[PDB]
Amino acid sequence: KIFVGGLSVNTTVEDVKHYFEQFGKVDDAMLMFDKTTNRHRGFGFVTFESEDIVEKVCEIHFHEINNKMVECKKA
Repeated sequence: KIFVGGLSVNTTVEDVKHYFEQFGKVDDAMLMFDKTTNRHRGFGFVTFESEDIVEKVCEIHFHEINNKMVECKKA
């Protein structure tokens, strides 16, 4: 599975899941938002047997999630 952080607020798994889904089967695409107002950050946990995508999408750092440069890494 891969990992992600920076998931702004209003952001929801449906966001990463649909995002990396086009990047890798992403059979699962979870997301962790900060507690109550802990929207300042948030790390999600996706997973697409397509490591190839996790290979690159995991490097870089400024990803585009719905509207955030969040960072992605092949967890």
